[PDB]
Amino acid sequence: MERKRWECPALPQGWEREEVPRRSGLSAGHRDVFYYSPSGKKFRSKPQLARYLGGSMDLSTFDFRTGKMLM
DNA sequence: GCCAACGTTGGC
DNA sequence: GCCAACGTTGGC
Repeated sequence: MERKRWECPALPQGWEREEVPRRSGLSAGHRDVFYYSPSGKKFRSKPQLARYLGGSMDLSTFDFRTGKMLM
């Protein structure tokens, strides 16, 4: 239950991935996953991410929750 | 007025 | 029953 954020190598240069554990309520302990662009914009779902990156790379096998390409 | 934080819901 | 995707809002 600590927040983690650094470079995601499945994405282009300067994109970062973050995990935030929820501290309270019914879903306490669940880890939300976010991505940050080089410009600092925050993404919270894959369709949202694919609107930015989907032109400039293939995202069909990118697993948003794990941050890796499924092979 | 935003947005981090948690809940709701549809699709499987 | 699970969870991807996002709706909603208290606290700022």
